[PDB]
Amino acid sequence: MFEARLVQGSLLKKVLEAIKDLLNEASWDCADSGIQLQAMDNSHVSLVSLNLRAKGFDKYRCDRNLIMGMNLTSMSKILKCAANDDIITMKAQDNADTVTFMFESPNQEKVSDYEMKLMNLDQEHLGIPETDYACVIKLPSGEFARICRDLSQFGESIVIACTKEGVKFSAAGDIGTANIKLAQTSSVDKEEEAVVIEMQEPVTLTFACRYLNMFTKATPLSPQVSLSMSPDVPLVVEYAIGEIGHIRYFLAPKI
Repeated sequence: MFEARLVQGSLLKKVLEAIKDLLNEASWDCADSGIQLQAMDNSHVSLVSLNLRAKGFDKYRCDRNLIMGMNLTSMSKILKCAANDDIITMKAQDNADTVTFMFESPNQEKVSDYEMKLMNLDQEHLGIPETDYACVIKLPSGEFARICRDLSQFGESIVIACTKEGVKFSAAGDIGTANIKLAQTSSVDKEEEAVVIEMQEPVTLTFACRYLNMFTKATPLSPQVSLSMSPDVPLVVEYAIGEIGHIRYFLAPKI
């Protein structure tokens, strides 16, 4: 069968939040190193890619191989029934028509068990045409978040411009023009505090806003986030899921 058992249930839930509003139905691929999730959002613009590795679960086990076709909203109700010390455990038979999550408690003895129904899908693994991007920004995830939320009240679009020393976010509305600017981190300190740019040649791109705002759902997962940018190639917002893997959001520029 399949029995992936994470010590810190919270994690999975967080991940649900990071997707939930983007994708309304996903197939979790299970194999010997772990689960992997590939989907193109409701409106087919952004792309989610999720990895979760065997070594990170307290107990991993995929004998055979599973495309689990879980609907995400339903799954979100279920996780939402967990607590934050709750031991999740997805479980499934080989061609299981159902996946079971089963929550235990560390300092209690209630034992939840929710079985949800699995769906069939086609799975369109468009690759991540791997490039070495022109500019890698690392920055505080909650900073990036505060930024994205703020600048949405002006434009529908965000201009992200990096140079060797700083990154700049900019928005123009029928209301006002707005410019937020981060300089780079003197003395490479705590990542909650650290802006660090590896800068080959300057990049300046426009992105849509609702999408940044949804990618920033993933903010709790890591206190850091990392925008990799090159011209004409999509943009990668990458949150580390903290030692178990990570989630990448892919978005195309405009203009």
